Amino acid sequence: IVGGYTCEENSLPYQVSLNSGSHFCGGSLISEQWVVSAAHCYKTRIQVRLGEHNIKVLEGNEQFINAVKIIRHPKYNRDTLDNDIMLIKLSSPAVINARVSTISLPTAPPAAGTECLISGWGNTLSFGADYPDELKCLDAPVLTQAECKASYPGKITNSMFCVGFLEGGKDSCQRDSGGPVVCNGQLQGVVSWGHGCAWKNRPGVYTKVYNYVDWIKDTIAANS
Ligand SMILES: [Ca+2]
Repeated sequence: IVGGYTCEENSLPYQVSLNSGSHFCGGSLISEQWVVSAAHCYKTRIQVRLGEHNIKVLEGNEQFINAVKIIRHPKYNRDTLDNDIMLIKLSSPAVINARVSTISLPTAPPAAGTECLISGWGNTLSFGADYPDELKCLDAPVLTQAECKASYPGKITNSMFCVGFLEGGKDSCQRDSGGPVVCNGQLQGVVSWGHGCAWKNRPGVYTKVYNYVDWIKDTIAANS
């Protein structure tokens, strides 16, 4: 997250860290045993870390659980990042408490102008790299599809939407990938991609979770 602020400890119970030796992507807990993330965050072996704030220090509220099954969307396109969404089943159900809980699925697509909360342990700089130990937060509005397409001519598909500021300065970034975009208490998006980070006229592009509600429900029911 570039230009954001440090979130209050455990204030985003649904935020998870995907770890493969080190943190590499974010995710969202939507059920005791299921996490939503980005398909480009796929890896053969993944440990899901819940209840985290400072990813380098043991705080006492963490829950480390290995993934038993990783399901990328059938139509995921590695080249265009179309349908960039993935489901992760935990080997065991997470213990739900005050610092670890789930986020709801959207009941309608994101509306332009809506303020959302994006979070992660991703890069905090537009140039160079500075990965934070503590979870970062950013409040940003959903942009119109018009503005989104204008920023990325011929690269925006039906599964994508933009959130951020055209003036730049505030945006998600590398390793925030797979993380949540929550608006009005619902998971509206998944951090997917963008050109640079917080650059002018290059807002973040996110996967529209609403388009996959049925797929998520069916896939989970068939693998639980
Ligand atoms: Ca920790």
